[PDB]
Formats: sequence, C-alpha cells, structure tokens
Amino acid sequence: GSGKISNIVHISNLVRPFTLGQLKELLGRTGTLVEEAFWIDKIKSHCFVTYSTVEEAVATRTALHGVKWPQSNPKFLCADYAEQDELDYHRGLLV
Amino acid sequence: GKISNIVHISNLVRPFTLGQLKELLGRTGTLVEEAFWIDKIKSHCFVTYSTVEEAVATRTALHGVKWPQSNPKFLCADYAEQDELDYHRGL
Repeated sequence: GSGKISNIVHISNLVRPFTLGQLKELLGRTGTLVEEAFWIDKIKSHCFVTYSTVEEAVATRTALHGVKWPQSNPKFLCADYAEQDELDYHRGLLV
Repeated sequence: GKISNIVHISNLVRPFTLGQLKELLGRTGTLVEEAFWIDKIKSHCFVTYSTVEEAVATRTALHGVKWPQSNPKFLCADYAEQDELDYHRGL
C-alpha cells in the first residue's frame, strides 16, 4: 500500500456526523496543517490535508489509514498521498 | 477521486494468485492486460480498463469489499491518473 509520498494526505471513508473542529483536532495530532490549502467536500466524505512537512504527512497517513473515526463510523478510513494536481482539480483550479 | 480508466486497489493481503485477482477484476470489464501493474509483494495494484465506464463499475463494486475472504482488511479502491501508474512502473 504505497502511493507516491507527498505532503498531502487524502482521507476517504469519512461519515457524518462530525464537526470540522473535531476533524482538525485529529489531524493536528501528527503535524501542522497548512490551513490555506485544506479541502473537504460539502458532504464531508473525503478531504485533502496539506502538512507543513512531508514527514508530518507520512506520520499522519501512517496513523490514520485503517482506523475507525469517528468512533461510531462503520467504515475504516482510507488514507493515501495525493499530488497537487489532484487537490487543485477538486479546488476547481485545474480541469 | 477524479474519474479515470485506471482503478488503484490497496489493502490486498496474501494468499491469492494473479489468476484469482484477475478473475475478480474481469467481473466488471475488460482489462488492458499490458497496463496492469501490481507490486512484487502483492499489496496494491493499478488496473486499466478498456473504458472509463468499466473502471467506474469496478471501483464501485470493489471499494469496501473484503477480498479474498481471508483478508482481515477491506479494500480501498479509487481512481488514478496515468502518471501515478507510470511512477510505479518506473516511468
């Protein structure tokens, strides 16, 4: 299970309910988020989390892939690395 | 998440043959055989389909499935761009 390493972690299988503050608290345990790059979809099913270093992104992917969050989520999270092109497609910056 | 003709499947765990994995993958479309890539240790794979619609049928079918039956994990299936595949292939 090896996506190309980068400073962006793509987390899937998120299920409501949860607040953005709760998600951001989980994410900050393993590094420092770049707030200005952060992205989540309207329905809170997946997000792209840019970290201050690549090493923080690797710590976070490692910690979060295959965990259950929130506690009552029926799914386990899928966490992998993402390229800027993928993030920017979702931000509406690239076709 | 960007829709493509390449499905990336992770959380594979042995034992399984390539025959069994390919049979599974073929349930939902035609593979471009020469494009298929798996790691030497059989933990994740990129699967090119002959059309985009076949890749989407596959992603939908396999994301979150436990395969093989013995796998302690559930599969993660998502789309990939050609240059992700090319990175793993060498280029």
